[PDB]
Amino acid sequence: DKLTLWTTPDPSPNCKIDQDKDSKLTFVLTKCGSQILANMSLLVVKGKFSMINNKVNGTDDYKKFTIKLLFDEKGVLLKDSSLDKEYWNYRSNNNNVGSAYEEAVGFMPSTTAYPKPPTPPTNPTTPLEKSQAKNKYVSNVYLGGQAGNPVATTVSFNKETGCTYSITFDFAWNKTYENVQFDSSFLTFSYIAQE
Amino acid sequence: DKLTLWTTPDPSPNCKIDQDKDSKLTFVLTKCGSQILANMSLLVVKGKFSMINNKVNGTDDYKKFTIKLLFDEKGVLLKDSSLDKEYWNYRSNNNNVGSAYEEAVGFMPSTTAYPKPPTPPTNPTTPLEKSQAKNKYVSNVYLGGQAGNPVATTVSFNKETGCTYSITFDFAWNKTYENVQFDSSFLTFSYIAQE
Amino acid sequence: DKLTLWTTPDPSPNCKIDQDKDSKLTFVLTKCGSQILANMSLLVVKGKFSMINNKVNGTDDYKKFTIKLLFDEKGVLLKDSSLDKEYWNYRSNNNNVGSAYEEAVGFMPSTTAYPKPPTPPTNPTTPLEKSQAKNKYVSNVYLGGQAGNPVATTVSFNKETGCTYSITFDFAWNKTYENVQFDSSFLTFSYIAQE
Repeated sequence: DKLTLWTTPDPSPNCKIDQDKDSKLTFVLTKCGSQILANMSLLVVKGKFSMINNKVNGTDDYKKFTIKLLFDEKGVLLKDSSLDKEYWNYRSNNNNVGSAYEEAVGFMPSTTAYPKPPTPPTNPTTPLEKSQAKNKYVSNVYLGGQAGNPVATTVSFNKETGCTYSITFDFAWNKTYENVQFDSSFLTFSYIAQE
Repeated sequence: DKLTLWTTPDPSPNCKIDQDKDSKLTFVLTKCGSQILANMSLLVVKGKFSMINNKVNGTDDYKKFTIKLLFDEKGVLLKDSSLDKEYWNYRSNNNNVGSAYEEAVGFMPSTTAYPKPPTPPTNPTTPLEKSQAKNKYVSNVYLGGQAGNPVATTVSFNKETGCTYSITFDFAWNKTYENVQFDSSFLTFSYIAQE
Repeated sequence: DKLTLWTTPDPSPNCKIDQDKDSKLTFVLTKCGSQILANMSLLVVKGKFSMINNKVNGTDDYKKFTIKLLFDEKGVLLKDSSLDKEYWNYRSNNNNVGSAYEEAVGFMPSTTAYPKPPTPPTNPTTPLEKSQAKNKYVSNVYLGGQAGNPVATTVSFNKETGCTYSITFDFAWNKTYENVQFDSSFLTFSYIAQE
């Protein structure tokens, strides 16, 4: 088989935030049985977040954006994802000139560990019987790889509607950045796999 | 064998902070030879930390709590842990209707890498010859999965006295939370295994 | 083979920041195919950062330092690294009284994922076509394992000149520490491997 499903190395951009080939997403999933081991970088090369300036454009919509990975019931990427299908496959093996095939359910984030979330009660004083938060990793990345340029990053599992599985990346910051390209330090986490 | 030792999926709560079935701890250990790969979520469903309000209860004891995993010399959970033994076993395999057995030493945190810590010198100006900190991962979780609701989380290895190995989770915050359920984003780290 | 390449357990110090045996670096690499799984602790036992006091020594050079791992084209440590070669090998196996040998290319950080970085344009307004940040994990450690004692830590891949591969650890803080030994909580991340 192959145990690593990733963003094939091409010099080309492969991702759309607002416009086609906005961005070059690096994303690597390596399977350790029950946990998938994730690593991700993001470079946005044109559009609103290549060179950010919030002194100029300070409205909320210029300080957050989202990226969506959307899979079918067999773990194949759907057209409507942010990531272009052509740049997403397993690593080498008998998948070198076997080219873009799939099944990949063992790389999907468990619908048991990460279910469709319930509807939060009417009263927020009322405590939950089951978790709204448990499908989110909330961490940071650093633009330019500089400690001074944080971007709050929320990875969320199986919360999108297009699909059967989903990995969603929601970035957002408060710092009023002045001329700073969105070019991220990498983020590493792990998640519970389906089978 | 099985390589993943975890909190069996049950809708039921499985953990005690102050009272029996206070809390529903999700905790997954996946073994990659020398490193154990950990993932953890926490939902507290009744007690002091289901709905936190520190405008009402502002004393130090309402802004910190602890969870303890305690193992014997073979890597079996002891009764006195926060986590209920009945909800802790390997993942499926020949352990589906083989039910709660164990040995699990390869999932234990190394007593060589994480020893009983020495006694810190009389003078704190005096520098150490061996580490007090090296058995702690110190990170955060996010209540509601919201960047604005951090909780400082200190995972500590083999520091408890009941036992032969130990994984301890010490949560604590300064934010004066007003009506906020302790429902955590997940935390991922790795640790050095025994054998 | 062996899948874990690490800092052999010895009570002795094994690392040089400014002077020989300054420091006792714990560092463990465990290979999961395409990703290397890293874990690191640091104790500095003499020199400037055993007992830090920035009320006394407040200049920039007393609030940052660096550690370098430098490998040849086969993944062998070079003399000039911060880490002493004698304390760095695979874990047991047929490498117990086979002693210090190597090849270890599969533990090296990919020169495809982590290349020699390009030269940042003349104008910083000009947006990049390829990433300057993508070879850095930027995170923290906690001196004494205390949430109140952060140290910003930047792990950087293949940026040094002595060598063919490199893992570099750049620590730095703003807090004016008063009498606090540099004794770190551990840091865990993963990185993309070569082959």
